[PDB]
Amino acid sequence: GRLRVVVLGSTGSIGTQALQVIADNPDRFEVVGLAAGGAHLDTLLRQRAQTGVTNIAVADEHAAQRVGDIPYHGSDAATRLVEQTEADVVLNALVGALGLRPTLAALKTGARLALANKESLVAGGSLVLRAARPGQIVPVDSEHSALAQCLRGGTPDEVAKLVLTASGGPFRGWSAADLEHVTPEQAGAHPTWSMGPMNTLNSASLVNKGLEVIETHLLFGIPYDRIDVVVHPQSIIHSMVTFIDGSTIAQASPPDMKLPISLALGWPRRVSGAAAACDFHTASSWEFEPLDTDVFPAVELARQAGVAGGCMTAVYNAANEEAAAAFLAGRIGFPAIVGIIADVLHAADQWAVEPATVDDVLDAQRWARERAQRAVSG
Amino acid sequence: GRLRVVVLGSTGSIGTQALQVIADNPDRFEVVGLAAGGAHLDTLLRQRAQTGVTNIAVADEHAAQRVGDIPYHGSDAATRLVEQTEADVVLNALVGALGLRPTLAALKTGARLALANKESLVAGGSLVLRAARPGQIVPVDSEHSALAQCLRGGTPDEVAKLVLTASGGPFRGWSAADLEHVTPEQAGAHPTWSMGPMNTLNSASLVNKGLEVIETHLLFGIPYDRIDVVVHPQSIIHSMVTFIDGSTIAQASPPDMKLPISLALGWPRRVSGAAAACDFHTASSWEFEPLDTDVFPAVELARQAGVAGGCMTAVYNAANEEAAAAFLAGRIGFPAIVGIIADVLHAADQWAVEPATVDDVLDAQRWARERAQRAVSG
Ligand SMILES: NC(=O)C1=CN([C@@H]2O[C@H](COP(=O)(O)OP(=O)(O)OC[C@H]3O[C@@H](n4cnc5c(N)ncnc54)[C@H](OP(=O)(O)O)[C@@H]3O)[C@@H](O)[C@H]2O)C=CC1
Ligand SMILES: NC(=O)C1=CN([C@@H]2O[C@H](COP(=O)(O)OP(=O)(O)OC[C@H]3O[C@@H](n4cnc5c(N)ncnc54)[C@H](OP(=O)(O)O)[C@@H]3O)[C@@H](O)[C@H]2O)C=CC1
Ligand SMILES: CC(=O)N(O)CCCP(=O)(O)O
Ligand SMILES: CC(=O)N(O)CCCP(=O)(O)O
Ligand SMILES: [Mn+2]
Ligand SMILES: [Mn+2]
Repeated sequence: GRLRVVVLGSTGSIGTQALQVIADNPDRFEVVGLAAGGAHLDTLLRQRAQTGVTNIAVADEHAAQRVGDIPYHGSDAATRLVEQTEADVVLNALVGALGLRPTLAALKTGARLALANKESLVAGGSLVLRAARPGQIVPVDSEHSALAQCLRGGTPDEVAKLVLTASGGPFRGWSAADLEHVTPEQAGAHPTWSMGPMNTLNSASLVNKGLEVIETHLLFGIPYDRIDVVVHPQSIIHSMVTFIDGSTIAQASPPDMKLPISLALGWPRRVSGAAAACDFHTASSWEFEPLDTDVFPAVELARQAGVAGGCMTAVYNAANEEAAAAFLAGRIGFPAIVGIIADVLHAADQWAVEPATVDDVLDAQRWARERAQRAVSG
Repeated sequence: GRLRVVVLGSTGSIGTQALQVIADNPDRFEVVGLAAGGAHLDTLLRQRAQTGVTNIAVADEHAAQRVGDIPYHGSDAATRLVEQTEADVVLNALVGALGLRPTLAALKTGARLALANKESLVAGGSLVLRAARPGQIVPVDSEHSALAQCLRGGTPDEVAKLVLTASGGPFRGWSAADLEHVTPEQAGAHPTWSMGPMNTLNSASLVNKGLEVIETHLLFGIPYDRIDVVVHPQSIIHSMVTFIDGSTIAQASPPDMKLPISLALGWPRRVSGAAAACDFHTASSWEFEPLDTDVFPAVELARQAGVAGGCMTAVYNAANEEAAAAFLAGRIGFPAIVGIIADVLHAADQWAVEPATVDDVLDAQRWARERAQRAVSG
């Protein structure tokens, strides 16, 4: 049938690519809602006109005033758009932990949650898991989409290791001393993927990979000591599963988010011609190397937060959101992003308790941001 | 849950490795029959003692007399053993088209056929397919084991291409002029796999990969136009499947036939600890390059034979068996192996007809061998 899709974050990197997939596949998909922040009204107005969709949410009030005739506006506009729109799939391509309430609202409607917004799962943790039925959350994140495909390759007790690939970012091979002089311009240029600013920055600092290690544990229920990271500079292999017999199954394609987007929207069905395939008629090489954990401890820190569990993963992410914003603002140097995450985590023992309510997560995040902000100031 | 296994070709490369997998997994597998040619009686003696199996076929009558206590001897001994032994799995690791009657007898028993002996399927073609039920033939050949695993990644209508990897053999990158000087000793040394003499020679000439393209078509029912080959010198990726959305799924492991052997015996269940997994703690690379079909046309010749169909694939393989033997005997140069195959195939029009009975295949093989022998002697 023709699936009704709500696109949250429609004007961003993932959102724009998702609308193209939808526009190219009108027999399979239909847009029934759009949500954005209000920073790119030209784009949103174009989207309204091209899709015919008037069911729109805009977060910024001043932005919502300028356009007018907007059904949903303000801080919970995205969430209310989800609560009040009949849909089969909600694509959550918001950025940051602010995607948490839309995620919980999406899961309550019973629709499929095509999840690009990894932070909402990392922050919500068990709370999000408790809200979802088996297979209701379908990963858009390239590594997790790859893992889901590779896991068709055996039964649960046959899985030995999940192996996440990391590009290494623009600072692969750099020394700790080199990192001291990193600028936002340098951090904002990713070697293999074109993305929004936050995922781009997080990929450079390796916090993205740490978030993805937590995401893997949550989505697939595999222990942290069986989740590995390998640096693969081409970003063609998107991740791999190693089975108990010694076999590894890997998923590969030229880097293009339209592929995992299309798969998440029409899960479990594949979408013909979503993206280009690898060309095995032209010479190529796929390289692997260990992550330099001394220079890039963000993944080890994510493991520590994940093993502590409960609200600790929301702490990890919230400390990053504050510190990363501080770096972009020129308030701290690049190494201090992960420096501050570590300091906040080291003082966060009280948050190693399972959240009962959304308010427990929000409290954890509030504490974390305040702590990170104090570190930025002093 | 203890599976009864007959091992045909027990004393050879695959056979030996299979007996090791079985010895390591007594709770899963039991040997109930062995067949061999009679050329390695020391090995056969060891195997009889270690398995406690006296249900043994030996092709050479004088050899059977020398070892003693052999119930089946002669050229029909392997077939007889299969017809007269209760088994759950017949592992056919005979070499050459002489595995055909055992293959057919195995299928008639209803047992799973764990097929290493690709030549029996290549030669039998539709005759073998008619004798098999769906899922009855389970591949041992490493590429086809890999493809079977990767095909879990989608539904049949979602498959765009099956991609077979080829090591390129010892003469990877060599010119046509270089091939003229090849000795049997050079051809007998493979860069990535340790195997019996025939598969070793066939891998050097690229006839092995030709046979494997035909085997792929027959096993998986995928048209020749959707079966591709790429050269991968590491032999770590064992084959891949490209799906209609642009996703590729690949299976990889350090080269060790115990992995596909173990999976074939236990299909669909994986066998814990069968082989070592890829280690991503040390830097490495996986390389791909095209095959130069000007120098190595064996794969294109196999496709041509397969497309012609009927007994043409038996002709391709029989011409190879005869020409390969002539090369090993010093009667022809190395490039003449594939040269003779091409000459026989392009004159083989009378054999582009489906075999009604095994005798039709046997007649096609006789014709091809005689044709090849006249090419050698001329
Ligand atoms: N881009 C990629 O390739 C990948 C991204 N991801 C994840 O997907 C998510 C989206 O990333 P990406 O597309 O790069 O991000 P972008 O920055 O490109 O887009 C973010 C979107 O969210 C909207 N937005 C921002 N703030 C708010 C708010 N307060 N309320 C409602 N909407 C808001 C923006 O609207 P506007 O700008 O118009 O205000 C924009 O549409 C992230 O969680 C990211 O980590 C994961 C895998 C790869
Ligand atoms: N080796 C490998 O890794 C791979 C092999 N294959 C395929 O598997 C099959 C076996 O290959 P491999 O193990 O290398 O071959 P080998 O030459 O190592 O072994 C051949 C086996 O067949 C027996 N044999 C030979 N002639 C006869 C006969 N007339 N009657 C009965 N038995 C006979 C031999 O017995 P004896 O020597 O005691 O007389 C031996 O047990 C081949 O079809 C090959 O192409 C496929 C994938 C990889
Ligand atoms: C494409 C994707 O899903 N990402 O999260 C970006 C990955 C870039 P890196 O591997 O973290 O450098
Ligand atoms: C291991 C295996 O299954 N083979 O068939 C040998 C492959 C060697 P090549 O790729 O044909 O050179
Ligand atoms: Mn990712
Ligand atoms: Mn093979």
